Amino acid sequence: MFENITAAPADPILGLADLFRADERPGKINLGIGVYKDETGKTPVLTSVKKAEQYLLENETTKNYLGIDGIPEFGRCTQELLFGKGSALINDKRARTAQTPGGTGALRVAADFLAKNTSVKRVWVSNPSWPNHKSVFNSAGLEVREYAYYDAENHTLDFDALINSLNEAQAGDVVLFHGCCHNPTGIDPTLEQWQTLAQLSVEKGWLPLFDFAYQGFARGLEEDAEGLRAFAAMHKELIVASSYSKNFGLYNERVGACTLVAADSETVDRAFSQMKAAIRANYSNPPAHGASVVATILSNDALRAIWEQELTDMRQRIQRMRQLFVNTLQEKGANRDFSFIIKQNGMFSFSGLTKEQVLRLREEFGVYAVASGRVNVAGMTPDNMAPLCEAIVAVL
Amino acid sequence: MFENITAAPADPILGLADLFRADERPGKINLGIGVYKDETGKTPVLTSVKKAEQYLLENETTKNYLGIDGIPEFGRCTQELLFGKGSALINDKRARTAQTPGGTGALRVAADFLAKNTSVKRVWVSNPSWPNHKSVFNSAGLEVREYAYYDAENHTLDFDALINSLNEAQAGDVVLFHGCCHNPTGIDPTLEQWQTLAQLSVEKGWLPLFDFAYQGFARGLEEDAEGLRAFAAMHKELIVASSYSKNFGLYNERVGACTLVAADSETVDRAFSQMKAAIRANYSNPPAHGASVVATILSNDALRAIWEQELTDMRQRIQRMRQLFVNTLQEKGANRDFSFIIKQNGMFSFSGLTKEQVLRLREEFGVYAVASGRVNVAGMTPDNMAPLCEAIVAVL
Ligand SMILES: CCC[C@H](NCc1c(COP(=O)(O)O)cnc(C)c1O)C(=O)O
Ligand SMILES: CCC[C@H](NCc1c(COP(=O)(O)O)cnc(C)c1O)C(=O)O
Repeated sequence: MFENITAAPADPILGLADLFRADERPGKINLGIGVYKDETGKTPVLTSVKKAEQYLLENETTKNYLGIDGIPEFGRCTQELLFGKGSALINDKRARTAQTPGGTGALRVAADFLAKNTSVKRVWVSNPSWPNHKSVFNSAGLEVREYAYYDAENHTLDFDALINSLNEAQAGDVVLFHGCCHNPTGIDPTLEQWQTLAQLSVEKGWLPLFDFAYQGFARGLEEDAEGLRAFAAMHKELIVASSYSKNFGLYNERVGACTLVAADSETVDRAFSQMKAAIRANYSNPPAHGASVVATILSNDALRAIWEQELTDMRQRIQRMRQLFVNTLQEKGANRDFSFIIKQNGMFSFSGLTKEQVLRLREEFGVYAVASGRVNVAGMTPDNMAPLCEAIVAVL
Repeated sequence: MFENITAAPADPILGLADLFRADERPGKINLGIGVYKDETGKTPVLTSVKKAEQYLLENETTKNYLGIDGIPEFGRCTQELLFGKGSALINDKRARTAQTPGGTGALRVAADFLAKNTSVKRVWVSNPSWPNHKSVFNSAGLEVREYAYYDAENHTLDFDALINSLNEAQAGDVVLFHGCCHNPTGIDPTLEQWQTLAQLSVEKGWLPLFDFAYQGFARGLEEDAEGLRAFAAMHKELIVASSYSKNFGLYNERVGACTLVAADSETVDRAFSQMKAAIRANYSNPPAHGASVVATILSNDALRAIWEQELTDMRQRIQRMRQLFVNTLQEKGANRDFSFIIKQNGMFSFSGLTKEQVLRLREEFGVYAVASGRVNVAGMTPDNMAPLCEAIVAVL
């Protein structure tokens, strides 16, 4: 049965980790995958997380199954993070949340749901976007169309092209939006642009699907949800796949959520019952650990206070790093002007390097970035900033 | 988009938990879902598990991503559990293991793999079987055909009918076998019958797919793998989905594995690369916690020793319970002879009760069993044995 199976091509993002660890050389630098690193070049487990885990070790009495949708407190907490405490979506019981194996699992359950209970056939994903978006949607049978986004020349959000591209989307089509920290550009729409997109979306009859994997890394928890909230004020239906991998440093525990919003409770309940059907045919129920950590931290005033501070520390370090990056690039003799880097949000930055430059950076200098020229700014430390910038300049 | 979505029907197994918790009444008894209970009617977290978790709390330095296939030691350990330490499958590097979100996630990744890289169109599942088998396979596009298994009259394994049913399976079709503790009958093939099935399978060109969710609950770790090992000695290719939910009491942590076996390393590697492609399009990488617990316990002599004892304790309690069940049934005045219960293996027993009897048991007596008449023997305690048997007798 397997004699003709052809070897699959490696993921541009994940296949990178393989090559890196296989690569010898002490000075090799890894600016690939979106994982946060502190001043020392480590990706530690948050203190708030260590505290919640101890609480669980001593207070957990059973590992009995969690129920299709997961931990309730967990769901209640993400809806408030996404929509705000007062929010009418919460008060009118228009939203349901299912705990999932990461933001990726949230996208998949959403895709499986849409493909089998809805008349959706195509999903619109930005150009450029996280490579794994198309793979997830394609796996459920949906087709992926692309819309313009980034203006490579000015390094801006080409809104006209965005609008003009989306004008080809039909009523009933899904349009995937990045909540904040657009991967891999780092460029996000303003509140004005977000409201405009909201209006357009309501007139054209598109189903908004927000991917929120970096809430907290641009401006703040509440600020980063401004766009989504603008959409939720106008739409009767929307789906949101959120992740707690980055803002909680819970990468390998797979903590995410798939929130479904409908015109009313009665409707959302019927729709959600089908979503739970898609989950049962996939993994049954979700992994408790990482999600219990998130809920215990969010449900406790002291623990949440410590967490929120840890998060702003991460955000601010990233911001110090991209600033240092630009200066050191100019200082080291880079000919091109990379000031636009300071204008981007999140863990990355679209360096604007060519595929060949990225290849030489790796082969010749052990510096690892994604073929698209995306580099993890959060992987830069004051100690690797110099050799890194020298490698880059010797390739421009 | 969601105004026409029809409410999905509840899972016969999981929808049962809902009704039970919603049901008031103190004396309500739950013999539905396959979760182990101790003498006190609790489903505690194993001591070996509590110890491994502490070890992790103090020794874990990061939550950085785990890699598509998960923890390596984990994979090495399950292959030895499944195939034995000396095993040629291990020595010749013919097998690859991917860590998955439970045994259910293992079945799904296997189905997604088969549907997209193989020419399989139909999967053969026993009659009766775990309800969720068809749902998983159907979700990937495969079709499910059923083969005869249980002889309701004699309460035996109708081997002739099994053979005769499978004679309609074509070369290239998948045949799903339960490693041990057949859900829900509890009847398993002998070693002779397992070897016969192995021969037949090789001549007809079927792809064996073993579901192993109860290794350790019939006779023992090694004994329960006798059938699979008989198949692995003869087949060049097979897939096995195993679970650590029951034997490790890790239900809500979602710990399972999908092991792929091919004619040689080179082949298995190419096939596995596609399996990793299916995983990436689903949840990316698996949840670390439950799997790190399994690996830490299996990698440590003392911890494993304690675990193995805990497992035999569970197995033996279940065996004391089904014996008490039969006696108390006869003692309480049951007309039918339920001695066949003592002949079954695992956590369940096919009571042989009718759909109506099961319904009256619940509605009238608060006793919860599956509509098929399957009852969780591991949910019986010396304290609920009396009222339980009285309810049953008043319904025969
Ligand atoms: C594995 C890739 C990690 C990272 N992208 C992770 C990621 C996810 C889902 O991640 P998770 O399932 O871990 O919650 C969703 N959405 C975006 C836009 C992402 O960038 C990157 O390299 O950009
Ligand atoms: C949720 C149902 C639990 C139990 N069946 C769980 C179960 C599984 C997968 O379980 P897990 O994903 O938790 O590893 C696989 N295979 C069989 C034959 C099972 O009975 C029952 O009620 O029979």
